[PDB]
Amino acid sequence: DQSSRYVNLALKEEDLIAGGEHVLCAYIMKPKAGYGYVATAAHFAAESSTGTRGVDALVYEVDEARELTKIAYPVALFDRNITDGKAMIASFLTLTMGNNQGMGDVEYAKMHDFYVPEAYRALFDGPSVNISALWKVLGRPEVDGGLVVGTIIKPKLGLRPKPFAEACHAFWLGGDFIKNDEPQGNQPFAPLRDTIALVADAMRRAQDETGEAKLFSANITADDPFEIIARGEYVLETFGENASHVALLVDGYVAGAAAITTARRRFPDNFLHYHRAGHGAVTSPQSKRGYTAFVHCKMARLQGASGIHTGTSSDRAIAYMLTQDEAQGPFYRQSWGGMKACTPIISGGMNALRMPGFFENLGNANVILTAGGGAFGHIDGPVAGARSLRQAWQAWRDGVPVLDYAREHKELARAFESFPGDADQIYPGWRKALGV
Amino acid sequence: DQSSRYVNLALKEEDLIAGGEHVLCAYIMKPKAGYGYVATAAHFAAESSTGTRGVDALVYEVDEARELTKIAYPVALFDRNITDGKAMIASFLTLTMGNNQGMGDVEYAKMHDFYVPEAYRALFDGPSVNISALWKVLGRPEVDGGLVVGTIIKPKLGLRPKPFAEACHAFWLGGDFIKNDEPQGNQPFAPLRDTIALVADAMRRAQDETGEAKLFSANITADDPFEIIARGEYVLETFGENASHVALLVDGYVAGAAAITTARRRFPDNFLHYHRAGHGAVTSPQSKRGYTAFVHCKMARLQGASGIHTGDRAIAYMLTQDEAQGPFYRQSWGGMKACTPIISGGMNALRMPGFFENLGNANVILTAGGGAFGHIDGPVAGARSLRQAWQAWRDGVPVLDYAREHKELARAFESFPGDADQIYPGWRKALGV
Repeated sequence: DQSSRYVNLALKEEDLIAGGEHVLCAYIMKPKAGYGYVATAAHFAAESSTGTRGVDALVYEVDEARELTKIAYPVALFDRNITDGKAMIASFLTLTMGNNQGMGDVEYAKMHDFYVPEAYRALFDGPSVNISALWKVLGRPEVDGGLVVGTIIKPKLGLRPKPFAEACHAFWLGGDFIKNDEPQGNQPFAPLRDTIALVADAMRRAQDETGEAKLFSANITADDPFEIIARGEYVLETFGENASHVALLVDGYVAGAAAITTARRRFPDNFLHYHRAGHGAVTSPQSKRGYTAFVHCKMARLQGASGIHTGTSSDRAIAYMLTQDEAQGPFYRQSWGGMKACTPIISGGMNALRMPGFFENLGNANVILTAGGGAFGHIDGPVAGARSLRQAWQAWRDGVPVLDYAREHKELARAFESFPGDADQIYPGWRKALGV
Repeated sequence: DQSSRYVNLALKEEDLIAGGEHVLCAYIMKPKAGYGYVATAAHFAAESSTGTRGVDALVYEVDEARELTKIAYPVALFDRNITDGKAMIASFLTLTMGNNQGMGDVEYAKMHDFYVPEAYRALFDGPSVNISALWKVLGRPEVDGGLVVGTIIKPKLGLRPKPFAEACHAFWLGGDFIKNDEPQGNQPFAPLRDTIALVADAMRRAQDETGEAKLFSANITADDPFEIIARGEYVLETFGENASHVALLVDGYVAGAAAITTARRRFPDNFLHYHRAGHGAVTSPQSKRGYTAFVHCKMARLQGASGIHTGDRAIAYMLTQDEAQGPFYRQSWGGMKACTPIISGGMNALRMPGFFENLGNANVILTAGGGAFGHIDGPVAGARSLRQAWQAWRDGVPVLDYAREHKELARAFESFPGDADQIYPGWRKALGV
């Protein structure tokens, strides 16, 4: 209702930016069969702002062909806490992704990128701690501390307390970090209270036997915030001297933003592990509505997640936007004005042999790896498998040729052979160089 | 995964229900090119469980032509609170709907219905209060109290505190209930503390002038539960003697399950208005992923929403009856309180009766736009005509008969002639003008 009121196509995006009084959002939107693009874009602006410039959201650019709509949102539109003045993602979502996901003259609309000015950005919580908290526990440097080797305990559900704690103890003989699988909590056959006490003990045992610090990411997701807090408090107290070796895992997608903020504000000294479960329905690229993975992860940083699962366009782009002070998104360049980084958590698996190639492309190895147990395949076993990943990181870090590092490191050496086919392709003459 | 382990097509749904130890879910699932249907469903149950009532989720019925997969989840799989032993929707979502959806051999999966046995249903919060709390305030019978007439203040945002409170006052001369628009909260040009104080006073005035009780639904949505609580406490406090007349609006979609549970458990005596802003991203019927609006609303009753925007008579029945039929499962609610449907749109006085006739009752909250705003005499007249059309239907009096004695209603025909033409042919001569 105001394809003149809600549309100002002569505005310079640079102007908007420089101004610092508007949140900008870029969408991939298509108007229903028949309706005008600009009119519909007008309709989406109005509908996402004022019912019926200044407090009005404006369409500043459109690309009919590209199904591209960019809208400026005055920062005065966003809600903030009566308690402390701070911003809230709930509001950001309502305004730029709310009832506008339900219109009638619009076929689909998906947010691809957003820009938040200094004034607004500064009102967000941001990460309290990141991987540097973990580096510290590991006895690593707080700047470029490198790779954290982890896993997920499997089966997903089924293990009793003792069996679960023994599987933890066993991976900790080779690796650094273990996280509960999504669903693990207080099932009647594996009570959280019992399980956690046993996991804490398994942590002590692997620490004494290994001479190395170990880490656990404990699922505290619940519907009730007070339930989240009681889980967190039970976990930290139980872990005792090992309380700083504990990360708090919250599935922020299924429990939502309030679950995330509960852990963030109540346990700001522990890494807040933001797990993404079933955010598939929206972020998935076959989906034309909602927002992208990029957008999701960028939001996570402002929310205060310490790390978030990001996966093995470009995730590299996600990684940069999450960790750098100045990053380029698909549409907007963003400054973070000193907000702490949010650590990428990568999953899947690459043997020790491919690992190096990943770090090269990324440019750092400052990530948490939560690898399928397959990436831990090795003729000598999974302890050796996890060790080889660490050895591959160490070679890469030191700038030492891998073939040479292997000669003095059994598990990396032995790994070459575990995947002789991979070596061939990658390092021809390894055998030569090894004896084998 | 294991096509022989997680598959038990000899299991009878009837036995499953009677046993009372399995959550059942029905999905519209398509496997990617080249994978066998049973195989894929088996992998889907596996990745959703341990990746009968062992601990493994079992596929008990398949229909590849209809893309139908039904899985039985032992109740032992579901997380429950260490604090009080109650169930959590967060666990229901993760298990039957989390990860398990960004798969490989599976192209799309949408949950269409679920069955909760008694033992598990009993561990959910459920609604604390529903429309019967509003009826009590309005001086209506607590059983079939009928229609609650409201609106949304517009514009969506922009109005200063005083202007906002007066717009409220104005509508309250004709209608019963007003809700904040989803995004209205503590914007710098209309601070929540100032706005709410003015609205509470507009409520006192409207009430003194009309001799009728008025209701307000205030947005308490936030990321921080402690901010949610603070908003709620400030609102109840400020409404003073009118605290019972406030509904707490929470967008459980943008803020999630924990925002809803915060309000449910901290203010169990006030109507929890569950706004779905944004759900349309998943539940819409273009998305072949997530779950339907039916499922969304069904969960909302278990979580404890007092009312939910429903925008069918099937969702309406599932939300309000003690026993309802869903697309695949018949559910008993065991005395768990009804969750009231909140209807919106352009329902004018003329369409009201047909709608009541279909639904079979008028026990809803209508947040009316242009059913009210669209009346020739303005919104107050619009509001009154909606109330008149309900009274006529309630009483068993024909609306033309009623419209003859009630000017608002009569003037509603002139306001919506297409509707009149098409619903009450002969209306013109009848109202004679």
